[PDB]
Amino acid sequence: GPGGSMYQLEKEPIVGAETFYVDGAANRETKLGKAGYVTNRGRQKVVTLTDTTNQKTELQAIYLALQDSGLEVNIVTDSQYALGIITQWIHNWKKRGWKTPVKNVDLVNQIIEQLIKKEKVYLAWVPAHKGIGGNEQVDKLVSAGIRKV
Ligand SMILES: O=C(Sc1nnc(/C=C/c2ccccc2)o1)c1ccc([N+](=O)[O-])s1
Ligand SMILES: [Mn+2]
Ligand SMILES: [Mn+2]
Ligand SMILES: [Zn+2]
Ligand SMILES: [Zn+2]
Ligand SMILES: [Zn+2]
Repeated sequence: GPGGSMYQLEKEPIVGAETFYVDGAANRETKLGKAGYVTNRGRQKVVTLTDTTNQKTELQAIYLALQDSGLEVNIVTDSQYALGIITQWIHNWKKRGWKTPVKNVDLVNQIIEQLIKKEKVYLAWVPAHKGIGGNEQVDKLVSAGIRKV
């Protein structure tokens, strides 16, 4: 939010703003993964990761979307975990009686650091699904060589 402040996440998509369909995939046997995005302005990025989990790769993809976007961004994720953990970090901003998540604290903090630098962010969850659209596109990119699609 404007100034280095809480500001809640947006209730609906930011009209006009670029949309990042994010995704991560990891294989538990090897802890290898990929995180990345595709956008409706034709951008795309995929990064490979090691020592990672499916939850970490989903957060990493959101981090990449925030690093690579302007002041207003729509992010569509299929990780309800990623949505929930970020959302309550914001909803419970500061406040004693809030207590820190035990896992992925480092990388959620990095996401919070990015989020604070934005004007407006909309984060939405969709179920993973089949088709030709954005979530399916990025799903294929990060799943290649990580898990059977
Ligand atoms: O990454 C995954 S499996 C993975 N990794 N973290 C999670 C889930 C976190 C979570 C939290 C609450 C409810 C459900 C899930 O699930 C994808 C499967 C299909 C994908 N796809 O079409 O993109 S992504
Ligand atoms: Mn996913
Ligand atoms: Mn996927
Ligand atoms: Zn390693
Ligand atoms: Zn603006
Ligand atoms: Zn940092």
